[PDB]
Amino acid sequence: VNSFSGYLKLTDNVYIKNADIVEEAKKVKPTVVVNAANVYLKHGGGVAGALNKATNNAMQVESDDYIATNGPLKVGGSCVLSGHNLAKHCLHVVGPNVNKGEDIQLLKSAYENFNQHEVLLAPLLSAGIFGADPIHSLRVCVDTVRTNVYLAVFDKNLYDKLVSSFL
Ligand SMILES: Fc1cccc2c1OCCN(c1ncnc3[nH]ccc13)C2
Repeated sequence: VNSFSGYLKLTDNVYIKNADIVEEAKKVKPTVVVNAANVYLKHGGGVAGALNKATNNAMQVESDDYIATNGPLKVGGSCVLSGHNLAKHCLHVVGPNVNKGEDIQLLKSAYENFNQHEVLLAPLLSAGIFGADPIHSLRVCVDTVRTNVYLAVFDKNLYDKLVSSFL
C-alpha cells in the first residue's frame, strides 16, 4: 500500500492521473520523482522548468555541479540527484527530443531507467515540448517499465485521450 490517490489503473504496474506533477510531488513526497531532463540538466521549461522552479532553483544549482564534475548525460540515460522539497530523490531521465531530431527508438532505453526503482512518480517521457506522440510514449512505458509507475499528465484533454485510446 502506498499514498498515491485518484489514479486510474492501466495495467498490473502502471497508473495514471490528470495532475500537475509538481503539486502531486509536493503532496505525496514520493521516494522518486522523475524529471523530463535534457543531457545538460538545463531545467528551463516543460516539466523540468516546473520542477526546478518549485525547488527555488536548488535543482539547477545541484545539476550544474553534477555536469561540471561528470559531463553531459546520454540521450536515453539518467542520473539520481536530490528530490529537494519534492521527493527523496529525483531521477533525471533523458528521453529523445523530436524537435532535435533524436532517434525515437531511444525512448525505450529511457524508460528502462525506471526499472531501477520500485515505485516512481513520473511524466510521460518525450511528451510535451520533447515533441513525441504521448500515446506512443504511454505504450512504450507500459511495454518497458516493470516497476510501479504513477504517471501524472498535466493536460486534462490529453489525459482523456490517453485513457480512451489505451489498448
Ligand atoms: F517537456 C515535457 C516533457 C515530458 C512531458 C511533458 C512535457 O511538457 C510540459 C507539460 N507536460 C507536463 N506533464 C506533467 N506534469 C507537468 N507539470 C508541468 C508541466 C507538465 C508534459
